[PDB]
Amino acid sequence: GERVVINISGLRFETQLKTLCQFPETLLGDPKRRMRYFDPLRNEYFFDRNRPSFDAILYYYQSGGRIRRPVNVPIDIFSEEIRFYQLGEEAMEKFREDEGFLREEERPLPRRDFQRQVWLLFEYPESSGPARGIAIVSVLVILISIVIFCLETLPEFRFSDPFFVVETLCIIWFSFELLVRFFACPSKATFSRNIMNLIDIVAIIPYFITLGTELASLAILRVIRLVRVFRIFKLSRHSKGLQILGQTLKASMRELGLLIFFLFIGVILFSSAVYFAEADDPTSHFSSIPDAFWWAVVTMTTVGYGDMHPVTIGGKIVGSLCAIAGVLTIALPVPVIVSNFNYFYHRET
Amino acid sequence: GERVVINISGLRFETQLKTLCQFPETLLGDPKRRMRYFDPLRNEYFFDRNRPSFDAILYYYQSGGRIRRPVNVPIDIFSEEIRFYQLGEEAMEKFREDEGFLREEERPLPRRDFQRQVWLLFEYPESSGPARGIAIVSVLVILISIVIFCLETLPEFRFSDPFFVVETLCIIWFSFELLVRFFACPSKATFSRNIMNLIDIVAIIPYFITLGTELASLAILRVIRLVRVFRIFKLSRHSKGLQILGQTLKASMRELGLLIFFLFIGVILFSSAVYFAEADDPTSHFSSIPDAFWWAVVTMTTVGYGDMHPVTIGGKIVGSLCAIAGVLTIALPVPVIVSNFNYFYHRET
Amino acid sequence: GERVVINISGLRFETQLKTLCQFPETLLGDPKRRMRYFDPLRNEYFFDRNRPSFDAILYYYQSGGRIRRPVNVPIDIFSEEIRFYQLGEEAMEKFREDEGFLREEERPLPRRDFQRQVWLLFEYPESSGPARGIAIVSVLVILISIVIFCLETLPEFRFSDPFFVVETLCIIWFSFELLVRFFACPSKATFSRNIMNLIDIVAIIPYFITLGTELASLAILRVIRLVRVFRIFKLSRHSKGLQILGQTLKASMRELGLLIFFLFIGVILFSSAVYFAEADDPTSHFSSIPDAFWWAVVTMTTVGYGDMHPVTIGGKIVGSLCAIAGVLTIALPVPVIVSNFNYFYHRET
Amino acid sequence: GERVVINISGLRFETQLKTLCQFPETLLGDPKRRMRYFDPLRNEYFFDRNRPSFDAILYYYQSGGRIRRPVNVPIDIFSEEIRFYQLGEEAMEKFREDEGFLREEERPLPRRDFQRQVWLLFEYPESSGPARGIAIVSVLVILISIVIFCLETLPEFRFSDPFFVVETLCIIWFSFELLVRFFACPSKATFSRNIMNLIDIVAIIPYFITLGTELASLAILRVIRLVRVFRIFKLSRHSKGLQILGQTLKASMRELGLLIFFLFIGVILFSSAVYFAEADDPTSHFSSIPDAFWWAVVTMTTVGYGDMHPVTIGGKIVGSLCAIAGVLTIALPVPVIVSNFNYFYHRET
Ligand SMILES: [K+]
Ligand SMILES: [K+]
Ligand SMILES: [K+]
Ligand SMILES: [K+]
Repeated sequence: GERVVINISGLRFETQLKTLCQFPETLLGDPKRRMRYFDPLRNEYFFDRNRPSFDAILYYYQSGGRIRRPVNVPIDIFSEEIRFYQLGEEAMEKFREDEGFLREEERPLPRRDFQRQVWLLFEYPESSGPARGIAIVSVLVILISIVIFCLETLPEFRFSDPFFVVETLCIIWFSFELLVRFFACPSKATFSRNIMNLIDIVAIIPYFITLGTELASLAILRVIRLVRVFRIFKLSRHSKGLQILGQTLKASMRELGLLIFFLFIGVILFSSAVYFAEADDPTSHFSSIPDAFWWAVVTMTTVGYGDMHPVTIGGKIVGSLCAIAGVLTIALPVPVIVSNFNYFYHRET
Repeated sequence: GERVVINISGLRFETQLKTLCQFPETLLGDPKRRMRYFDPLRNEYFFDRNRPSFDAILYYYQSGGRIRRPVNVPIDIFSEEIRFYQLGEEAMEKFREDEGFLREEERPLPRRDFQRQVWLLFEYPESSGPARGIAIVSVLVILISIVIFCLETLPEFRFSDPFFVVETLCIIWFSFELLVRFFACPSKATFSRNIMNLIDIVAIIPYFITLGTELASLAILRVIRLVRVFRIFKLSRHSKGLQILGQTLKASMRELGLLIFFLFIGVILFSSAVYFAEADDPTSHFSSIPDAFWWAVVTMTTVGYGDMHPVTIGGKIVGSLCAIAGVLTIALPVPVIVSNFNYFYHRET
Repeated sequence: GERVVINISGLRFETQLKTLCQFPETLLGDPKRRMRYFDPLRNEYFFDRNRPSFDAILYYYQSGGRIRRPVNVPIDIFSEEIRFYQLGEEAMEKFREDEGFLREEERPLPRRDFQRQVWLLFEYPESSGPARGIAIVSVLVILISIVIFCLETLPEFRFSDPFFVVETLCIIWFSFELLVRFFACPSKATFSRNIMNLIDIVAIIPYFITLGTELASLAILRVIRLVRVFRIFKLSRHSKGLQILGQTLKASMRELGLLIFFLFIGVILFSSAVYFAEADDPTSHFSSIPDAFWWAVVTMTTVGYGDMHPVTIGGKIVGSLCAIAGVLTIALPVPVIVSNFNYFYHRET
Repeated sequence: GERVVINISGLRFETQLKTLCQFPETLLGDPKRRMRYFDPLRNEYFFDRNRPSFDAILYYYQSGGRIRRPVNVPIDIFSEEIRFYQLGEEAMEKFREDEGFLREEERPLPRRDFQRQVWLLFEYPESSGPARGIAIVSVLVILISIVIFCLETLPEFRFSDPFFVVETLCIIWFSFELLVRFFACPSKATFSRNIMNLIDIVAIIPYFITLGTELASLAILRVIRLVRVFRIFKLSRHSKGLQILGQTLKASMRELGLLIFFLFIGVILFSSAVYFAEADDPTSHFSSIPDAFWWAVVTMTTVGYGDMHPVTIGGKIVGSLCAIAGVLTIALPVPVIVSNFNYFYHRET
């Protein structure tokens, strides 16, 4: 009913009393808090603050709580000017969600102290000196493990085996680390759904199941042997770029389906267009359409080994079209992935 | 003649009566609708609304209907503030056309009910459960058809033929689907000009004409056989990225002419510059200028099979220039295509 | 001395009389032109125009002539609002130079009429029907000429020669066209400095000098023969993308020097780093540092023919570094070239 | 206590006296300087200046010194309007640091004159004609030196050696130049920490140590011989793009660690996934996991020599995945490097 004139260094704003009456916990809400700024001479609440930012605040008061930072007032000034009018931590968290970078999560510390000290030791390498010692010994053990996996397959080589002893030491360290992390955890229920620990479990299961099978088929001699390579992803816990890549390959999971689907269409199109072109030629490298898949996938991605290439004046035309088509399809859903990685990289820094 | 002062929370706007008299169906147009906001004390129409957005509204009233959203007021607030002053659905559709994303099309439903129910069943997979069942069976039939086209050409293989029986089943399903879509259509005239149905017709004509020719030349044994591959594009009806790609390759049809023309110039330039360089050498792979086309098109697009490469200290210079020139020409009209795909992808989402 | 209050729909602007007295040919300059807008009631020049645009106009009046379009008011409104206050064609051309797209050039027409009619016939294909006929016959003659240059070098082939007769016809057409363009020109002095005509001269000189030499050395049998290929650039007069490419490769002539210099450094670095690595090996493909240039330039540009590749566990490391280095150097000065092409392409459209 | 109304051409700003009293050396600070603008009629300090820029100035006066250029007022106007109110060189340097391009460094000239003249002669080629003569002779000597390093290793060739005499002349010139730069320097302490002189020292040490060893092992016959190539980086002193590249490869040193780490993960993943796939095949090119590193690094970077490629229907699948994975990883940290180069290139121009 009563009009409140708010003189932001000359810029007058007029509002109804009810519009401020929405929030009785803000600076303009309580009559007593704002009464010091009242000037009897012109009956206007004199402020000397930033001008282009009070408009957003007033719209907040006039919209029930919505806050939109105008692009004119930079982030710092608008932060200072949302603090001054003391809209509250709720409004500030709302503005944080609107602008992005929602760093409102807090890592929960174990209930007791001893277990919490274990946690701060094994996790958060920067917490303590011994913590960073542990977190560097557990990256040297991983590098030793990778070297012993890659070096065990040499032709000169392939339980007195030194490589077996090194692998057993690596698994013992992995087990000890995982046991400390699971037992001394704040909650097993939250621990269970965590990729960085499912990886640590998957990188140790093959060794245990191998010992069980040997102590007591072709699947457990090739698939398990390959699964043993997942210890390369345990190098994500002690690294930062890898977590960014994992979050990128999780956010942009549809623009990888597009890349694979576009490749699958361009292979079935150009391989079938180059086989039917070489059909009469007796010198052709392509015996059938499913044979030219290996040519289309190394032409569209512009690798081009040269082991299989077209050999008629009609397969050369299709292989001129295939390179341009591969450039167009594999570079139409990659920039989306690169923009999502750029966002997931510059948010943290 | 009379000046109307409009106090947008202190920000006064003064306008002539004639300027509001243009539109007698808006909030400020009818005197009775706006009379509730009139304040006798200062003779100004008091509003408590968003300030930076009323300027665009006033310019609308002062320009005969033109609307331009100022970049200061975000889309949501400006939408709320074009609703409040009730400019009309016409102005709102105009603002939608100005900002982009013209989602004003409505799918026409068949006149009757039974035919409309058929339509909602075969089209719009999300409409009904059986609708999504049909729309997934018709993607499995397509995948079976592609597998039978790609697998019929194996050397071990090439009407008791199992592959013929599978292909006949696929064509019968395609025919049944197309017949349901054409008969139970809202309008055959609008149905005719639709790419996604011309594709469905082109992917079934070769089978019918083959049966006709066999039941009763070299063209119908190679060109038709190749045309049978167009069933890979029937996988666009049951997919979303493919429609985006088709619209991209339709919007940016000049920046593909540029890519093909730039390739055609760089081939005729560098192949003719590498043949004349290898002319005296007896070991050269290039016998003539039209022979070095197959080297220039696999060098400029940076595939490089190695089957044909230069062999003098003067063809090696031209093959050092060719790679850099191919990078420069094929990556000068591709970013336009990628920006048009980015627009056609982020409009829908 | 006297303050002029200018009420832009409530937004008052106050200025000195001297500030408007700078320009006695504008709307606010002449007292008689602006006197109709004077309102005796409040003594303020009432306007109902766009508000956010009059600030730029007032700054123009207060800065001696400088004009800067504020990013708030779109181009169309600001154009309308620079027309209304009738700042002049001079100010409008200044604003055109500030915003870009300086389309103020006008093609000069020949002094007389007959010669001007010839010009409108041979140039400006869209001017007349016969003009477009000529401009399409002169693109078919060019394509015939390219085909006869590329097809004369076939092994089966290489003055009763049909190819000679076709080439003579092409040169006769080129000569006739060039003669019409030079004679019936507005100015030979301006005609001389024009690339698109220097190209037309260079594509015809080799034929004349060949006839002179044959009618009456090794240089005139290879270099001139290669120079004959410049008729591919005569296809720029009858094309639009090619002119954009030529202007791109003229504007960004320093970011090609960077590409060539970066390649020249990475070749001299990695070829010298891979030769010294393979020195003891007897199976190496690299005999000397200037021999590994042909490997470094097909690795850094990621073509990779495979004709020359490293063969020790120390040349394989350098060839792992070479691919990543080539990606980093040849893709550090290419995006500048692509942005200059994007500007030179979207300016015209 | 007293309110100062500042009429920026109608736009009134009201401020406390204390807010201007912060800075007693600015235009509004001293009462005498601002008294000429005081108007007794309305008691407001009349200015006719740019309107959208005075808000930033007022916020400067109200924030203790902080300055943020609003994006509405272009750089030129805001520069003019920070000069007018004479905020000071300190504020102007602060605004320069805020906007970027901190060109506040000044090259220190030697204390005396003769030594300063030497400096202006050897450095700053544009200072003097003889200076540019020296700075071009020292780029021809470098090019001669590179040619003699690259040409000494030819098979036909490998102290009467002409190549030795040319190399000795080059080193003598390098020594003379370095001696002049170090002796006639403003400060040896600042001279020591400078990359462009450490390079000049490293490109001359190998020759001196070679003469010492020969005048009076395998390391000094290969590693030193390779180190002799660092004279290619002495071509950075007499070039501008190279300094930009060096600053790019210094600023973005983490997004190269990402490229190398992503390559190291994708090699250990796909090489181990293609070796285990080819294990039973007797025709495989991969004998062990550390052997397939040379395939993964020439597939992921899409070079693809063809010397080693997969040969089973299970290694071909992994080599279809490897090309797409290499495109995704090596093009996820390259655009950061390219944006840092774009910044370091367009700052100087
Ligand atoms: K390649
Ligand atoms: K290749
Ligand atoms: K190759
Ligand atoms: K490539």
